[PDB]
Amino acid sequence: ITENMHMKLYMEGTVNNHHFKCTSEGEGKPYEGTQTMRIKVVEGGPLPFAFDILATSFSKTFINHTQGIPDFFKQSFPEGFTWERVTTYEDGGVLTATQDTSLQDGCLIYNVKIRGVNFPSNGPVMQKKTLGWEASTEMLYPADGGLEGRSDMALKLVGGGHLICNLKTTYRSKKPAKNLKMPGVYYVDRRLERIKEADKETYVEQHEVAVARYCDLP
Repeated sequence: ITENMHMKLYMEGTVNNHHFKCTSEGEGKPYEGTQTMRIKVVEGGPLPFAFDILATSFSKTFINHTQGIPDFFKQSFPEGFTWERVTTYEDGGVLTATQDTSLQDGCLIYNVKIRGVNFPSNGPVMQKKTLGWEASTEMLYPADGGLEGRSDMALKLVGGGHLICNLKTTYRSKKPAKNLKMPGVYYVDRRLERIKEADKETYVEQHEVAVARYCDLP
């Protein structure tokens, strides 16, 4: 795991009985928590749903773990790790995602599968009325020799409001427990910004900055 790393991603899934597929490539600085991802919809494009709901399904290795906080993600290599997530929108939609992360010849390989159901046909997501995410904080705590994450996020809406969702994630290392220095309870602050898009969201460029921390309060 080096100062500059590349990544290839592979996504496929169904949102409201709408099948799609994506690929992407990107590079970032794993230790400064920055990363960039250039994505294509290679099937099912253009998508009938806001592309913003797939944003979080595109990289746990690019999180700055300062304060010598034990990095569960960088330690998991070369075996890699997996994550699972159920995202729950306050308006009904539910998006489950299962992901595999492997290192292949100095290159991170992501394999993502998505399944979203019960998204309201008149809501901002299916009407494509969304404008990107606000920054967010995730809280990670050890559980079952792995990590769990909890997060709330706010999706800016067209016309002013926010649509809120809640994230439940599970991170599992493929590396044996004994090799892993497990972290305490900690928090990730991050900001995910859409930097570019074209062709009705069949091309998107994403950037993310992500910094870890304990609580600095007394």
